[PDB]
Amino acid sequence: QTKHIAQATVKVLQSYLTYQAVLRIQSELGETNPPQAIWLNQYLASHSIQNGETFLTELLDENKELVLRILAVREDIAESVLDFLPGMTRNSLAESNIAHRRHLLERLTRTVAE
Amino acid sequence: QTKHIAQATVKVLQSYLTYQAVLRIQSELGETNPPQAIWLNQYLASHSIQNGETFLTELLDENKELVLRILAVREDIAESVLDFLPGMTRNSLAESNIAHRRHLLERLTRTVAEVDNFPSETS
Repeated sequence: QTKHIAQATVKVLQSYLTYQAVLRIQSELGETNPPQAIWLNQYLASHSIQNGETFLTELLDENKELVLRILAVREDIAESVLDFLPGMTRNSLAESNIAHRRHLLERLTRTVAE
Repeated sequence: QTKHIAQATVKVLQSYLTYQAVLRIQSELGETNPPQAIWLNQYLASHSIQNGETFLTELLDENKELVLRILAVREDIAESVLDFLPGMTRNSLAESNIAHRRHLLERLTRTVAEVDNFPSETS
C-alpha cells in the first residue's frame, strides 16, 4: 500500500510541477514571442495537462523546443521547492487538524448548550 | 514566486492525501459497517474532494466521527510518505528526462533519414 501511494503521489506532484512550469513559460512568451504564447494557450485548450508526462510526450512531436524549455523550468521549480514540502505540508496538516477540531467542538457545544 | 508555488503545491498534496485517506477508510468500512461503506462511497460521488479542506468541512454537518477518522488516517498516510517525496520525485524527474531524450533521439533519427534520402522519407 504505502509504496504504491507514494508512487501515485509522486505522479500527481510531478504533473503539478509540469503545469507550474507551463504557466511560467506562458508568462515568458507573453513578452518574448506572443505568436508562440497564443499557440501554447490554444494547445492547452485541447490537450490535458493532468498527466504531465503524456502531455509532454505528445507536445514533443509538435514543438520540441517548448518541451525542452518546460523540462528545464520544471527542474528549477522542483529544486527550489521539493525539500520544503515535507515540513510545509506537516505544518499545514497540523493547522488543518486544529481548525476542523475547533469547528467540530463549536458544533457539539451549540448542539449541547440549547 | 517560489514561496507561492510551494504553498500551492502543499494544498494539492494535502487534498490528494485526504482523498487517499477517504479511500482507505471506505475500504475498512467494507467489512466493519457495509451500510456506512456504501454511504461514504455515494457521498464521495456527489461531493468534490479536489479541495480536501472544504470536503471535510461539509462532511462535518453529516458525520463528525467520520471527519476525525479521515483526519487521523490522513496523518498516517502523510507520515508514511512525506519524507520519501523529495527523493522519489527527483528519481521520477530523472526518469522522465531519459524517456523524453530517447523520444527526441527517435525524431532526430527520422530527420537524418529525411536528409539522407531528401525529399523522400526513407529507403
